[PDB]
Amino acid sequence: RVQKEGVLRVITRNSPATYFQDRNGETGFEYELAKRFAERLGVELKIETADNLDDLYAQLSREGGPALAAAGLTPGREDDASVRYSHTYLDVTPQIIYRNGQQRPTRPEDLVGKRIMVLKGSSHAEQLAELKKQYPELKYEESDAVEVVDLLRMVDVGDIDLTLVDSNELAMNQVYFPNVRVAFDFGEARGLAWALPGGDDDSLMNEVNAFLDQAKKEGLLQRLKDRYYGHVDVLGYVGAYTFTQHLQQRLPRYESHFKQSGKQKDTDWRLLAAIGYQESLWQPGATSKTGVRGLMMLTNRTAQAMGVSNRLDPKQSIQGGSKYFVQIRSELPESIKEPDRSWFALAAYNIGGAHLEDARKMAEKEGLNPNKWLDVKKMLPRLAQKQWYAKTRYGYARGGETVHFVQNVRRYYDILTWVT
Repeated sequence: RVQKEGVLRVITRNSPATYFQDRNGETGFEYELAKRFAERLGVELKIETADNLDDLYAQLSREGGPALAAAGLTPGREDDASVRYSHTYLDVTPQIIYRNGQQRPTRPEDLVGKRIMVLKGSSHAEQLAELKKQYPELKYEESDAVEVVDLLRMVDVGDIDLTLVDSNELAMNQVYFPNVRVAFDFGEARGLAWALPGGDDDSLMNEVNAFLDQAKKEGLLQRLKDRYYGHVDVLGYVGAYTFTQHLQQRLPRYESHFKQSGKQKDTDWRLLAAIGYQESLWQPGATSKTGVRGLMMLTNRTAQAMGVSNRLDPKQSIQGGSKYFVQIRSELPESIKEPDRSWFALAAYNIGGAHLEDARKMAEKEGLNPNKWLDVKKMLPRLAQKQWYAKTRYGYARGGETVHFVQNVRRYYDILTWVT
């Protein structure tokens, strides 16, 4: 149904480990992997999102359902003839997670008597079900309305005692949940794999395993792993002493560019400089595994849109990035007034106008003022909680990092203004 039709249907979940929207559009480990596969087949990729894992598999099991599921799945139900799995493309280990400073369980038996929650329909729920056969007084909860990020949050704040998640999910999310710790590894290391329908037409799964084998030997899987695991997102605030050191050493080299851009766009050059600092620490050669480059950290698409032929040129980067900011600011709803308007533009610069509008709609529904940054800033963190983001048009986003981004830039801006 793919080439003769031209379209590969892939079902996944909306989560930071698989598939989500950022300011540049669709992104995520599974998205990119599936995107590369689609290209290899020379067809168009179309992502479908399941509301939950039972739903994902149920769609995959339907006659005429999606071609495959790319969703951080573990091979399970080895008799469920309705579903077959590919070769593995990422090794993970399931881990019991607890809150730092609380009592650490060390053996499966220690899970008895604790509040545990896992995703409904997950292989981790099945691990607990199996364990419950050996220890019938084991109790655990499963939900369709939470994602792994929510489970880690619940441990972090103590709403639950424990959860059980794959090591890759912890690796990606650990920095955002300072209190959570691995209690112990629960199960042997296993490979993640794509799921395809049963179970007669071997054609697609031949393609899939050939693709995955090549992706490995060719290093794509490693580069995907590096890009999505270990990255910082938004640089943390550097503090007074480091900022002055760069004020001293770096800013004078680019100061004339910021001012000229400020003049041409009739905007405060120090706000432009503050963005540049948050993005690259004023390093015109800065690069990322995420595809951004240069002083203002532009994508190729945005660079091309802004008339930038060389993202590594400080003057072009500053001019293009500044034009992009002012354009975003100019395009905001007229009801948002300065100075809030500039703060919203900073938010959109980082998270994209789509997620920001979701946050404004959520603020309005909450009874808050969608034209006040102080109010909308309170909504952004909710975009990382499935109960809230599943209700939005564009779904999941690490909204709290956008809050940090804006706060950092405003602090640098304030300091630059003071040192004049």
